[PDB]
Amino acid sequence: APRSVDWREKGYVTPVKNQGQCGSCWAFSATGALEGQMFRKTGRLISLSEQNLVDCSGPQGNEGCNGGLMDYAFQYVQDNGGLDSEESYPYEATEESCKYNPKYSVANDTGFVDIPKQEKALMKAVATVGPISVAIDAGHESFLFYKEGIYFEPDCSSEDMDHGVLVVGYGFESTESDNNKYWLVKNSWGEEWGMGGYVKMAKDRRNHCGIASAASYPTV
Ligand SMILES: *[C@@](O)(C(=O)NCc1ccccc1)[C@H](C[C@@H]1CCCNC1=O)NC(=O)[C@H](CC1CCCCC1)NC(=O)c1cc2ccccc2o1
Repeated sequence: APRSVDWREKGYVTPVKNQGQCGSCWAFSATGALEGQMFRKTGRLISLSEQNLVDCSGPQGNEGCNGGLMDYAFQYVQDNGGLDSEESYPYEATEESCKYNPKYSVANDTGFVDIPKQEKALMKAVATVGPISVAIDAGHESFLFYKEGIYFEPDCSSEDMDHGVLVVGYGFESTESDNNKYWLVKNSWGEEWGMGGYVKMAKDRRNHCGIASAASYPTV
């Protein structure tokens, strides 16, 4: 597997969106990964509707703006057999009745794959499959002030994550070796947060913040 991977420069990731005041991080993570997979198959890069997920994934278990899984989002997409585009079903940052329109479905999936709970499997997945949906412990206020560099929270749980995000690749900082590796992760808090809306999470630090513990990607 290569030493550095970035899928943005290959056309798998869309611009960084802002999720506002609504607990839909799982939505954006799931979409992002599914956009990557749809690009891997068709070659087209279309922005997918998060509001479709927020409103219409009840039966699968998600709670709209009160949290939800990405596996449940993928299951909803498979059972509903489609997903509307962002432009057709825009994101309004509030739960509503389902307004799904099969005439505007631009993506499909056939199920999900859960990655084992070690970082090696995560790396292999990001290298071979593409952008991956993962979860991290971001409850601490230090994560709120991230700007640049590798992020390391000493009091980061490897087992209790509260935030869903999208790993788009990985690399190193070419300074003195060891504790120089990082996961490239796309947050959904806007472009003004961090590195244009991105973050560098600790990599090969024994599953820092559980980034490799709730990893999955949809099948297409
Ligand atoms: C996520 O971080 C988000 O969408 N926004 C951050 C945020 C939090 C609070 C206000 C504004 C913005 C959410 C955050 C939760 C939702 C809001 C309430 N408090 C939260 O912490 N994170 C999630 O939804 C996580 C995502 C990960 C968690 C670990 C691995 C799986 C996915 N999921 C849940 O919180 C969740 C999922 C389910 C499913 C069934 C029942 C309950 C439930 O809760």
